[PDB]
Amino acid sequence: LIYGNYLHLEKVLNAQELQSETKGNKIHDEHLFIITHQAYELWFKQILWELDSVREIFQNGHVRDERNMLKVVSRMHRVSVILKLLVQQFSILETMTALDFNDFREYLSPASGFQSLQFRLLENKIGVLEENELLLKSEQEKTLLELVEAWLERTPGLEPHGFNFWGKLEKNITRGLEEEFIRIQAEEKEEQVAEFQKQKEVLLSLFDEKRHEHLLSKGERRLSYRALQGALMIYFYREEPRFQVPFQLLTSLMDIDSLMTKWRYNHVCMVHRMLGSRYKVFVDLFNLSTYLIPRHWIPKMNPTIHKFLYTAEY
Amino acid sequence: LIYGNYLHLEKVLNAQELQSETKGNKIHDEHLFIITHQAYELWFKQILWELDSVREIFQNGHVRDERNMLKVVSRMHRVSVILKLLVQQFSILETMTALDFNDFREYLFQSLQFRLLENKIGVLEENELLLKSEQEKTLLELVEAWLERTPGLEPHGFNFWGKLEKNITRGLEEEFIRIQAKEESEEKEEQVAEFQKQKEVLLSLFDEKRHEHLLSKGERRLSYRALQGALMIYFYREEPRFQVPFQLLTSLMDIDSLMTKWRYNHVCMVHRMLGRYKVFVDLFNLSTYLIPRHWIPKMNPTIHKFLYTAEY
Amino acid sequence: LIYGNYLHLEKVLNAQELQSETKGNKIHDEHLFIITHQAYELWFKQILWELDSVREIFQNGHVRDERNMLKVVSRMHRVSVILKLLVQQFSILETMTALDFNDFREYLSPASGFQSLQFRLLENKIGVLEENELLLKSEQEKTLLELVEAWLERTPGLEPHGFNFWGKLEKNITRGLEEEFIRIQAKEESEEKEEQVAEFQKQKEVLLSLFDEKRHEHLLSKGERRLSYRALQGALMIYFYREEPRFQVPFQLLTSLMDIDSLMTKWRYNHVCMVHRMLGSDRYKVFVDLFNLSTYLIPRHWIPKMNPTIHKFLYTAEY
Amino acid sequence: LIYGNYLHLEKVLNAQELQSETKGNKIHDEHLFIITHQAYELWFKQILWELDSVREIFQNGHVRDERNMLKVVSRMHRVSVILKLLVQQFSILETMTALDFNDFREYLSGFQSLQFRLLENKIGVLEENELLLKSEQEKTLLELVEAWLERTPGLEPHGFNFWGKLEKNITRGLEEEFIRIQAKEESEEKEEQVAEFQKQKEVLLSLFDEKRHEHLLSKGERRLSYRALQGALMIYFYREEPRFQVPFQLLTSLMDIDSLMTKWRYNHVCMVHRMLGDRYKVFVDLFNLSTYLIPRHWIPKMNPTIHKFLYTAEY
Ligand SMILES: CCOC(=O)c1c(OC)nc2n(c1=O)CCC[C@H]2N(C(=O)Nc1ccccc1C(C)C)[C@@H](C)c1ccccc1
Ligand SMILES: CCOC(=O)c1c(OC)nc2n(c1=O)CCC[C@H]2N(C(=O)Nc1ccccc1C(C)C)[C@@H](C)c1ccccc1
Ligand SMILES: CCOC(=O)c1c(OC)nc2n(c1=O)CCC[C@H]2N(C(=O)Nc1ccccc1C(C)C)[C@@H](C)c1ccccc1
Ligand SMILES: CCOC(=O)c1c(OC)nc2n(c1=O)CCC[C@H]2N(C(=O)Nc1ccccc1C(C)C)[C@@H](C)c1ccccc1
Ligand SMILES: C[C@](N)(Cc1c[nH]c2ccccc12)C(=O)O
Ligand SMILES: C[C@](N)(Cc1c[nH]c2ccccc12)C(=O)O
Ligand SMILES: C[C@](N)(Cc1c[nH]c2ccccc12)C(=O)O
Ligand SMILES: C[C@](N)(Cc1c[nH]c2ccccc12)C(=O)O
Repeated sequence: LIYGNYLHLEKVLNAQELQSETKGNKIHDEHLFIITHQAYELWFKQILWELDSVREIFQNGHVRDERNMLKVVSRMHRVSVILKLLVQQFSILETMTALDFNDFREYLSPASGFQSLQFRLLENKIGVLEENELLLKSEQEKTLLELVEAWLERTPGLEPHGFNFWGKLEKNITRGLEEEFIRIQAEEKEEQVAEFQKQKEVLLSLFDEKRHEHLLSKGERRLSYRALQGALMIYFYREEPRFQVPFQLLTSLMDIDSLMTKWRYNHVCMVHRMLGSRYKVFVDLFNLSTYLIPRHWIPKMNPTIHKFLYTAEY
Repeated sequence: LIYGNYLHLEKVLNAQELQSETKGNKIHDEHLFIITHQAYELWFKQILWELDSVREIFQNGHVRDERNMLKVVSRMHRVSVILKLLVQQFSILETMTALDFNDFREYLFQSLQFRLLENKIGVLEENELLLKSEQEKTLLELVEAWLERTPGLEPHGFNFWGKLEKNITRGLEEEFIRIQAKEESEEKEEQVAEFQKQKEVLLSLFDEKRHEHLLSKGERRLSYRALQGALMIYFYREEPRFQVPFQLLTSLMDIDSLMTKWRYNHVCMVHRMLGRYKVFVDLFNLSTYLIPRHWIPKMNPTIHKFLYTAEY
Repeated sequence: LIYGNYLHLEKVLNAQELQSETKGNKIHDEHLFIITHQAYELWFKQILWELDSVREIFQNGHVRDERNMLKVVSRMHRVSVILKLLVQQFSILETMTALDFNDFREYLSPASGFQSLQFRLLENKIGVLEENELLLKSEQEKTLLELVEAWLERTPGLEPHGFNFWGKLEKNITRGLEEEFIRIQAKEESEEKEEQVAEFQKQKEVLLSLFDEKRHEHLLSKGERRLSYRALQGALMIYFYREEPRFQVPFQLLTSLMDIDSLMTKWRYNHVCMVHRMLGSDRYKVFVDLFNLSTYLIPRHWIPKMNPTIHKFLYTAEY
Repeated sequence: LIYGNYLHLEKVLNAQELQSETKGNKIHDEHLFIITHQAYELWFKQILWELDSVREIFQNGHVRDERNMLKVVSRMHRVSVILKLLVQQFSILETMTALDFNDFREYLSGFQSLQFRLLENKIGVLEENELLLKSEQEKTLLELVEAWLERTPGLEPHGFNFWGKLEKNITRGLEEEFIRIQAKEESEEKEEQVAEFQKQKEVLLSLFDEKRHEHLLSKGERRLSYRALQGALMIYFYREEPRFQVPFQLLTSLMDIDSLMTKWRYNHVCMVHRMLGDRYKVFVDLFNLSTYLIPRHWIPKMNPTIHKFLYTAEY
């Protein structure tokens, strides 16, 4: 095979038509503007390729066979590696001064008229709240959030008739807080009762299903109450073999959120720089990470009974 | 204008034909392999765009009007910023394990744009483009000609090389006297060797015949007069006329460091999947010349107006 | 000299006292937390070293000798290189999970009680709106913004008796806009003509606002402007004539100043995210005027032309 | 607690004594030189902190309880993340021109980093001297990883017998290839594929020559033992099987650390030459096993009804 024919460089390297050169006088920096956007769109296509493949593994049921956890986590890690390079790619646009941009700015019609289809498809496919047919599919089809929520709802250890994680956790937090109240009641004392009455209210709020449902309606929550429990199960028992790679998956999901927001931040700054001057899908994963529960209150697991913690399924 | 029509996304986003999917069974990682190479080639086209424009400014004589120094230095800096991102772009190929590569390896070269870039900088139908890059004036040759016209070299005027030679000679004689006076010791017996080595190196700078010999052996690239112009820019870099030209010599060295770092990363990735060439060596060499700042010939503002007066 | 003695490694490498190990049981990740903060503080000390030296060059008058422009621009570039590494340094804290942080979180007393003195000194020295004595000096002494403002007020070409840049610019913008109004009113009464009069009446109001000194003074009181009206003109002079030899390196300095603002804000953004991640969840731009002047839609053909036979200042440097 | 007291900023921020300012006239860039080296040394201390903790987990036997695999892999990943930042930290020294360095070069006389040497020794690269003697004598990360690879499940000849099954499959697969090639008509493609086969066969069959591996280990060309080599290759081919997913990430981390240490060494040599005018790869065996052209259909198949070790963890 010929290198250029394999990469279809006759299409890729023949798609740089300068609008300044077309509509009048050529402006040198417009070529940088065109290539940078083409480079972003090539990487958006790759991020969609990796995202749809991971979505397929969940949707078609392959994620149930736990041999595919390495491939899901690996591909989610690749998405964040690509996103890290896209955040670094802003440094190239920084080399184009605002004064030079205003030279070719006239040939770019209204700026509030350009919108990336692939970026919108990517946001929709993750779960952010002819070309229109593709957009209608991205909004209708199962998002990476919905597919991760369904999988979190099936987390081992949640079943009330088995391990009953939420029941044990609630009882342990209640019994642990009673010991704390006793220890405190036995200026420093008057201040520690306020620090306790605040920690108690926060910890017990986790067991209020009606408050979670209210927050889901207000847009402050995305995951269902059962998916929230499955994620918290993976968090506290992350060292247990069955939850080690699933813990890396929850981490990757949060990383992709941090990087998409960091990219969005960089983008807004570049837009405000050239034209003159919430989005976290996995907020629940960030929120569960910020729960002050002592490791000694986490329900202890018996290896003689709870074989699920160290036995994998296909 | 429509965004996708402006970027010609109908060509760009419809050029990913997987050879595994075509010749049999689709291998997922092959899409990453295709996009990464297409991304490199888009940036190679940009580096050639910036390089040819800078080359044009020198070749057509616009570089003589010093208003274009900001544009040359700015564009050379941009090339290094793109090269920095291309070195980082190797991390994406690293996400493809060697074992996954062997799955699509059965269905699988030389980059024309990379070769055109190397040729255009001065590294020692598609073939017509290659023949032009080898024949046309390189960025090194164009920079050499411009360095040959550096103000202050003229023997009838500032005579930089004459003043510098006398100052280095008189300064080294003081050093020999200062060392031979020190008491016979281990420090004195060692500093005579450190002096006889520094003297041989410093005085070699004024041997034009040795420079010409080294140019033939490939050890030097710039002419003896271009070498003097570059060293003039180095020592008088704080003088207004040489501030932006100093940044240009720095950018040229940066591009060499980054091309070599890219080449290093490339070789490692090739050896990972399938189991010197510094154009501006003279700019690196002149940066490593141990000359005390008090030996640099001083310049009088009443006589040497060239140091603070620009030309168009 | 001995390597460790030169770097004072007996002080540097003997300053890692884990509070978890001290007050109870050792938590491994607390060492990463301590070293990362010590690394940030070493770079903050370096940024203050470079910043104070640049501030000294302006304040002591050395910036008047234009041989020091390469050294000012070089050091401002270094500050942004250090800041870029500090933004990348957040990736190391990302390696510490929130769950691991909660293990040593108890030994760190109230978080709303820790404050970096050096970060505050750095913000004050740039111009962001015994240890307290150092802070009092940073707030009282001349900021990098005030020192850059004074230098911008002396930009060649502003003098009304000489080049008179603001006068020429105002006349050219006024005469150019009148031709635009005539060109638009000549076009046949259509949807394109009725829409271009709105695009013109908006561009005219924006362009002519640049010559309203009373509006600039009003915006300076509201905090929307930082530079004086004359410093604003000096910066715009450097912008339009940036290719002229005398303004090439000063243009790079205005660019560095804006870069430092973008990077300080990008660092602040990264910091807030890391704080919200571990403890549960244009104002700070000193050089806003430099960003604003970059966004002024003036056609290059309206920029007052310069005669080399008369305007020798554009290509002749001063000491 | 006070922020500066917690970080001991009275030691950290009061350790910058410029030798140019001390021995005569202050050279501004010397402060950058001192802080950059102090920043490297702070990160070297952190890399040693993470490395010793991982080494302890192996040496004291905690690595046998597989609940600690997340903590080993996580910490090895952290070392690479710090090393990535140290490679980026060279860009700061690049802001100091060679000409500016020669201004303070006279006050610097030869120096050697003890922590860098301790780090190289602790990974397994082939009063302060007491610390160096301990790093050379104590078990390296390579030796501790080798011992753990020697106990990889599936190697046991009485059980799964990975090496036996693999050898038979490679032998039978190569015979099919020889037959398939010799059948092809005498052509330029046929005359070239016999050379490509005789080279691939010699390479693949060399993997089962224990005497050649022992000889290469003595010549320094190999680091891991023959059994550790088999355990690593077992983790490679069965990386998708639950028990080998996290151990595969560990072998990847170990190779990453080698790639990054080499990239750091490259950057260092360039910066040294700029201011003053497979050998070091500890895990060469992990890189070598990654470059073994074996078709996935020749990998011995595993039965879940019999081979419960692939999906059952141990404590
Ligand atoms: C949040 C997803 O962003 C979009 O869908 C989007 C968009 O799509 C191509 N184009 C733009 N905006 C957008 O919100 C804001 C006005 C500016 C415009 N541009 C961008 O930002 N390009 C841009 C810049 C940096 C990084 C990435 C992009 C694109 C790919 C989003 C270019 C097209 C432009 C700049 C200046 C004048 C005229 C056009
Ligand atoms: C010094 C200029 O390099 C070349 O001209 C060149 C080249 O051009 C496209 N392609 C290759 N080599 C080369 O020397 C060496 C063998 C490997 C091959 N590949 C590369 O390296 N791609 C590559 C990798 C990383 C970064 C950049 C490239 C290309 C763009 C040079 C891809 C095509 C490949 C990989 C594996 C199997 C088959 C093909
Ligand atoms: C805008 C300037 O920032 C400060 O002056 C400042 C500060 O100074 C040391 N320390 C903190 N905050 C601050 O606003 C917010 C609460 C958290 C706290 N921490 C930080 O952010 N460290 C931090 C993190 C990343 C990067 C840099 C820093 C410091 C050097 C600012 C550490 C001390 C911490 C974390 C968690 C619990 C307890 C303490
Ligand atoms: C392979 C492990 O390297 C060393 O142990 C080592 C060393 O230790 C501190 N110092 C040096 N060399 C070394 O081989 C080579 C000569 C140069 C010297 N320097 C360095 O490289 N610093 C350096 C530079 C960049 C990154 C890291 C370092 C140190 C921390 C290794 C500084 C001390 C220096 C520069 C110029 C003149 C005098 C001294
Ligand atoms: C067999 C299973 N993979 C079980 C499962 C569901 N959610 C999980 C989270 C972590 C670990 C396992 C699970 C499945 O039902 O998909
Ligand atoms: C007028 C001029 N630009 C002079 C020139 C040549 N080489 C230089 C190096 C540095 C500074 C100036 C020059 C020219 O002849 O091109
Ligand atoms: C001699 C001078 N450096 C002139 C000056 C002031 N501001 C400037 C801006 C750009 C260029 C020059 C200046 C001085 O008075 O400081
Ligand atoms: C119980 C065990 N961790 C078994 C073991 C050894 N090496 C391994 C490699 C991959 C997976 C498991 C192992 C041990 O003996 O340490």
